[PDB]
Amino acid sequence: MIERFEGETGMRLLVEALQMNKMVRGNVKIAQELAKKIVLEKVSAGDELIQQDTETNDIYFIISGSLSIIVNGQQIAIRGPNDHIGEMAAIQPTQKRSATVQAVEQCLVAKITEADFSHLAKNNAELYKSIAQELARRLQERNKLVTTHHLEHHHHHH
Amino acid sequence: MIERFEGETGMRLLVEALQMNKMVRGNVKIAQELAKKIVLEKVSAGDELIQQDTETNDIYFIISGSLSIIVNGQQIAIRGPNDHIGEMAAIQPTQKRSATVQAVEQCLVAKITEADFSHLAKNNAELYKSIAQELARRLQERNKLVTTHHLEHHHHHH
Ligand SMILES: O=c1ccn([C@@H]2O[C@@H]3COP(=O)(O)O[C@H]3[C@H]2O)c(=O)[nH]1
Repeated sequence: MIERFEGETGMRLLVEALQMNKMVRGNVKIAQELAKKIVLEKVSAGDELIQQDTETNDIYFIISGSLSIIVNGQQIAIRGPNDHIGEMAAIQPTQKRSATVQAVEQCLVAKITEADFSHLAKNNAELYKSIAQELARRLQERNKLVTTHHLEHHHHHH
Repeated sequence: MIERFEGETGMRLLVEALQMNKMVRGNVKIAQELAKKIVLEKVSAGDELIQQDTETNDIYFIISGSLSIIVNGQQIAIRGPNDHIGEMAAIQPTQKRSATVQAVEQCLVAKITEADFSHLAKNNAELYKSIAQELARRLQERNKLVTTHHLEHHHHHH
């Protein structure tokens, strides 16, 4: 789908794409500035765009496809069109990637570096706000009960 | 407690407890302005500062004491001094309280209205960034609980 979004002719639909992103929420100003600063990447199915406990700090705006969020071997969510990933490392200068993010399928993403993002968010506070809202949602979702497994051990030494 | 932080005499100790807040991160200008627009309240052991599915939207900076965070009858966290509460209902303005907040002992909290907080934060990007950062930290701790395998061992030796 890249070719639709590439170049000056692609900009009309690149800006609208980024307007639909949950972190942008329709703001043309942020979308236009974001459009100037992102780089388009395709992601192969099964690719780990982000790996847990690595020290990348890029943010990805998901235009197309979907990705597994995996912590310590277990999937805890999936993220699809108009979602974002990598914001947690981008707003915390000393935190490693909290999760592996793996393409369930072929995806198209807009990548922005921490340096370009922090410079934009500096004077577009509402990006920090909209990130907070997303993190609030992830926090408020399906707490359920963490199971304790009970084991009885009969130990024999040789 | 409240005596220490009230009036001109108290302002030095009030600003100091405020600039120590997880949301203020040592910034003096923000602490000084916060102080100008908070009301100190004593919260008593047992008193529900905030009730789940209620529609208050004040933010509280915890200066002294600690409080239970409760979702549908059962606790999920404790917030101590330098924490805050009610920050989500000043980030999602159309949303009821997500949790009850019951004081575990006598507390001194600083209450600011949504109106005053929003006005302050609007020209002070860092408050929204600070909120995002603490929500990211809390989601990290949750990723860890949810994906940690919890095991209860009973060992018999022969
Ligand atoms: O409950 C959730 C839902 C989504 N995520 C994402 O995993 C990403 C991993 O890298 P990061 O730490 O820079 O950013 C993270 C988030 O975007 C998560 O960690 N937990």
